[PDB]
Amino acid sequence: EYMFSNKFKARVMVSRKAPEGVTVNDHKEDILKYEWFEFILPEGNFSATMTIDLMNNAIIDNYLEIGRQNGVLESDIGVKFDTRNFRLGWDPETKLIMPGVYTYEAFHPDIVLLPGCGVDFTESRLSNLLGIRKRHPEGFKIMYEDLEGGNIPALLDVTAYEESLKIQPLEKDSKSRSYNVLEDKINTAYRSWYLSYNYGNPEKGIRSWTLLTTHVFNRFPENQILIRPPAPT
Amino acid sequence: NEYMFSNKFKARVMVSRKAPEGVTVNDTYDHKEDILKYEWFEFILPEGNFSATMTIDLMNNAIIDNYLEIGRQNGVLESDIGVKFDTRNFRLGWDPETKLIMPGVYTYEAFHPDIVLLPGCGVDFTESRLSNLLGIRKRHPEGFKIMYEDLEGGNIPALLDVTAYKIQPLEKDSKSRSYNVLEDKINTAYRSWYLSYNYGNPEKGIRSWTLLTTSHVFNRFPENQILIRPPAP
Amino acid sequence: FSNKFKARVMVSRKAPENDTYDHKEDILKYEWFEFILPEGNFSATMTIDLMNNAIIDNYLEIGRQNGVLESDIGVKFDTRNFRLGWDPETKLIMPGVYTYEAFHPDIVLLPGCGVDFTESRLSNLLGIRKRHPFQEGFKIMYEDLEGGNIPALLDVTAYEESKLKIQPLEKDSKSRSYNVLEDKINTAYRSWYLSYNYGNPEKGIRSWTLLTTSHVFNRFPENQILIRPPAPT
Amino acid sequence: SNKFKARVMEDILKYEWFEFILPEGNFSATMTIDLMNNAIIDNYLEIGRQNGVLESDIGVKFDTRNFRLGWDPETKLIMPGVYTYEAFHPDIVLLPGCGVDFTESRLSNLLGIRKRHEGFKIMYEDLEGGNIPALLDVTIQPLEKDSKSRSYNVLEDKINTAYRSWYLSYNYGNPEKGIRSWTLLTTSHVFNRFPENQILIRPPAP
Amino acid sequence: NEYMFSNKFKARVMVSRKDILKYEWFEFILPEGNFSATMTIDLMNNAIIDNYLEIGRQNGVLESDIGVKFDTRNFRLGWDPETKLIMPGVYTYEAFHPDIVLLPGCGVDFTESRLSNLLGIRKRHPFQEGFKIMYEDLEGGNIPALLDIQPLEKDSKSRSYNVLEDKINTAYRSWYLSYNYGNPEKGIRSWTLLTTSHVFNRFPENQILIRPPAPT
Ligand SMILES: [Zn+2]
Repeated sequence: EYMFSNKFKARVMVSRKAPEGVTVNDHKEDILKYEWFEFILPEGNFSATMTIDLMNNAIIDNYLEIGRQNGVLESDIGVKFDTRNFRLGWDPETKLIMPGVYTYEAFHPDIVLLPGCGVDFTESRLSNLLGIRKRHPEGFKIMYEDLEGGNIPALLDVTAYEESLKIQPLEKDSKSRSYNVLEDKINTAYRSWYLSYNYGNPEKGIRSWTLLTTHVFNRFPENQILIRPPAPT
Repeated sequence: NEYMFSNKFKARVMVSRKAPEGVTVNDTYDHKEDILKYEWFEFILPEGNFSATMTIDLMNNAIIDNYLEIGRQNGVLESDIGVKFDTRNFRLGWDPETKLIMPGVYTYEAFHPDIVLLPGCGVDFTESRLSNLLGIRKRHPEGFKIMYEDLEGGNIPALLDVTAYKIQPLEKDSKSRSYNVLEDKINTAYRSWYLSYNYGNPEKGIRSWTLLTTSHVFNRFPENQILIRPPAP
Repeated sequence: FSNKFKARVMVSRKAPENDTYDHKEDILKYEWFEFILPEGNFSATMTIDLMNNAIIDNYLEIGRQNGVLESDIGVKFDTRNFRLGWDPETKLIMPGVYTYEAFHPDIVLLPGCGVDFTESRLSNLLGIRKRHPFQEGFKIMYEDLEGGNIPALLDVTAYEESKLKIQPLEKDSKSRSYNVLEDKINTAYRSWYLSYNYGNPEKGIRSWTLLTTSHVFNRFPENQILIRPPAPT
Repeated sequence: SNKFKARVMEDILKYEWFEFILPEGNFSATMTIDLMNNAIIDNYLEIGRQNGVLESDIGVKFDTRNFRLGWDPETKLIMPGVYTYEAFHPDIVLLPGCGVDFTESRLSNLLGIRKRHEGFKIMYEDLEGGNIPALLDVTIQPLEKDSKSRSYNVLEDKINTAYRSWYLSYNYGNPEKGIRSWTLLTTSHVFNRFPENQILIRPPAP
Repeated sequence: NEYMFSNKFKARVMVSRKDILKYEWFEFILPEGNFSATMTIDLMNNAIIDNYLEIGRQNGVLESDIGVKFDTRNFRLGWDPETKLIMPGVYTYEAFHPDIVLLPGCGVDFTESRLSNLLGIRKRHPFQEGFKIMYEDLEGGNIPALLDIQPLEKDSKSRSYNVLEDKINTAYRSWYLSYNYGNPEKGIRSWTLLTTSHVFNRFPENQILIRPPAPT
């Protein structure tokens, strides 16, 4: 009867420590622990942008009670709801985002994930408001492993290319938050459902079983991944 | 009657605030011993078809006009008004460790019309249709009075003293108006219907018998974060 | 001609028939005219600008050349709720200016003036109607708006430097008389909206009228009564 | 096809009729008015300007203002010195010898100007009583020229202007002898080449 | 069919520049979604440029020789019948109707595409089973050159505007100009119909390649 309506579940990072014996040296922390939680939003009829802001606020509210106090970093959040088309300013030769910033235009609500994380909309109605549905329907869980081909490309170090030409990716933000650039030095550890749906394998990736359909809310103004998503105009 | 005035509501507010009829009041007399007297009134708004924001403005202006007539001349402070209609989701920027609103100000975004109350106060919508315009209805319908004791778990958290960030709450606004911080110095005496509905006990709080649905003279306290003019949707 | 209204306005201000003469004995004459607006399908707020322009066009044609002042216009259509900002103890508009928010189209009148909507459809567009079809004809005169006197504004420059000199403002910036009366709280201006809402509910203008839903246009930007009415939204 | 026909042009004055063509599309009233003025000016820049006609004798303009708004009954002029820049209804402004013809056009029905009936031709002689009052030189005499020395076409008596407008003759002309007897008012920078001329300024948008 | 990309089109652009120039057809695919005409035009231009950044650019083709641009402006608005140039010096920045701008050797094909309906460009006759719009079909739709009495031959960043002989018109042709100003019974108007409908601004100084204006 009188239960909660705007709700979803997700798997986030809870702990980030060293091996049981290791002690801080002169990395950061190697052992990572993840756990499922149920996130509850305040009731009401919200738009997609307002729902996305509240969903991100629930993820960060979890990070502030169990995690920040257990060693996890802001660069390890691992679940974010966005609206951008990453890799928009992508260059085929340098394989980096040349403008140095992801295009700040709203295209379609999105799910950005880090390794070991995911979301589950089996008992939720927010997937429909976000226009992300199951193509053929029991169970709706989108994990990091299901988003093959949807890796977010790394941004160019524009401060560096303008020191001469040195093309290199940007490894940290203004406040020294890791952008999670990988060994290939072209891609980022973040994966997004929108990139895997449009740029992944059309008959084997996330598109084969999903369907695209029709300030406290900006705690990381410097981080290009955690920035507040743009609103549709 | 065709002259019923239509836009009206009843509420209980503070009338007096007089130190006990006694002997002395040194510079070390606890003003928690101040005797507080309350009374019921019927408030009438001008006739017209107003939006929810304009209705909230006129409902708040009716509360203040009563304070200017009776309470102001009987020792009641502007920090003891006791009935305010808002649209914000207080405790948005709340931190589970410090237990304070870290931005120092409540998030100035409109979510849903809200009723904020101080101890001894309340509103009554038994003979009024303004609650339907405010999207606050009875779940199981004879009588609709929402009092301070009915908003358990909806206490508004205290704001962080950002000019001194130490980790203490702000206890006065810029014009030296008491924010009504309590013992433990994390929460405030103000309770809100929206908080008790969403963050209170689901089966014992205000949510069990009220329902959330869809529906400068107006800024006399620009300095005070509690009595500030509500944001517009 | 579709849009047209009738109104009684002042036509002459002259002595009965030395700087010792008191101009409270000036002979004042009023006359009925029919004011016609350009044709079209206008909004209420655009209609109000045209109806006031018709009043001024008559003042420039006869009244101005016959000794009447801009303080004696006597018919103005507004949208404000005057006496918002009224204080129950000082009985003045403490902000020193009337609230510039549109509430409902209003009729403001001076002694001896009035408006007649017997052969006019503008009263329906302005949301002002007769409550019963007992007698044909629709005329609202200054004598019917008892209890709808517009309170006077506070002399803020005297109240602010006193620190208390709580006295009404008796003239505007360009030295236009606000027509303040004895007791120095109220004004000779009356409004239908104030008498409708704040007058006697069973004997005032409410008993036979009904409220329903709805720079040449700013020739007196300094005068708080003749200022261009605010637009909705 | 969105088209219409109109008549357009130191001492002698020539006049000639033409057919003006608009680019195809479904446009609003403001964009339609801008295209029709550009079609008039485009005709002046080819046949006319090179033949001794001045920018003070264009003769056809589509506006939205209510000229004579700031009119004073004593001076018989527009005291603000500028016409009120508010949109009231799309209008047709004409000079002597000019006119517009909507006999094959559907653009008048979009501008809310229809015949109560045929054929629909509106000439300067049909707008009797719709003369635009002259502005006031603010320094009691009418302003005779614009900032760039463009004649406002002031007439004798120094109160009225040679420009006539359909809206003024419809609302302030004779109700049973003017343009109102057979027309009806209904509901609906390349486009600003004369910023100084109060008559030729880009019409305001609703 | 179910997983087929919906927002796609085919076009012929420049691939090699070494002068003899070579062109080839490609199929451009847009991200899925229901986008407006304004937002779709930005994605179609990004697909053309993304192809230039891959095939081309490495082979000597210039940003002057891009050759497929989707616009919304009415070029030749500020055109003068005597000087035959755009006297304001810039094309009018008002949105009229989505448009196709082409250079010699280029073209677009909407035979297997639903984007022509969203761009308000339809076939006037179901007689035709294909819908290809080439540079040779836009006769009379040359975009006039800008003034400064001489035409502007390069952009602000030294990009050739591709001004031609006679120094009045440009090598760029547009469907909207050929539709409204070309031969009514011989140009593109005879078999097409006009109907109702930063990474997106990589050439801010180029008047031809500037981001198209948005309606209203
Ligand atoms: Zn009755």
